[PDB]
Parts: sequence; C-alpha cells; structure tokens
Amino acid sequence: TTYERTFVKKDAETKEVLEGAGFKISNSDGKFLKLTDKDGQSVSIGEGFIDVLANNYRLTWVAESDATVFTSDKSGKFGLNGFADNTTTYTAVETNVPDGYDAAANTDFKADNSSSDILDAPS
Repeated sequence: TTYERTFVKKDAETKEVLEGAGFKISNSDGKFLKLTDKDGQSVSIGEGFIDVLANNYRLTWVAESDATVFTSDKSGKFGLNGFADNTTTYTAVETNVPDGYDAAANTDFKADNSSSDILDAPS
C-alpha cells in the first residue's frame, strides 16, 4: 500500500485557482524531493499531479538546488503518489510564485490521500 497527496493553489482572497506555482518538497532531514526513473536518470515533468507509480519513478532526496519542481496546473492542482507511508511529515515550499502574488507560507503535510488548498496572498 502506498499513499499520495494533492494540493490546489489558490488566491487567498478570491480563491481563484492559480497555474504555474512551483513547489519543492522537503523532508525532516532538510533534503528535497527529486524524482528519477527506475535506473536513476533524471525525468522531465509538466504541471499537475505526477503519477510516480504508473511511471515506475523513484523518490530520492537531494540538495534544494537539485530538487524536482512540482507545478500547479490550469485547475491549480499538483501533487504526486508513490509515498511509502501516511505518517511522515513533509513540507511544501513555494519556489516559483505566480505574478501578482506573495508566496504561501510553507505547508507541512502527510501523504494521507487528501487534497488541501495552498493560499497565495495577492500582492
């Protein structure tokens, strides 16, 4: 059994869904998520939810500068599956902020198969 997490990026005031908000995910060790293929090679992802399972990708933990950026799609959605447990705490860190917004505060989460909103304050 594996777990997933979804987020929806929204304007804090209007709740408009925001596209193109980019996030890195950190763990308690202060390392950041980098997806690889089964053979350790880098992969290209687009916006939205990433089906790690269907792609047989692997989760690895690297310096922030080397991490995968996960990006909200046109509906504001992003996330991934392939997490090993629902008990570990991670942090979603906004690194690429849409125009007209201030970054959301970092968001602690567990891979608990839920969806939650991440709010960007309009500038």
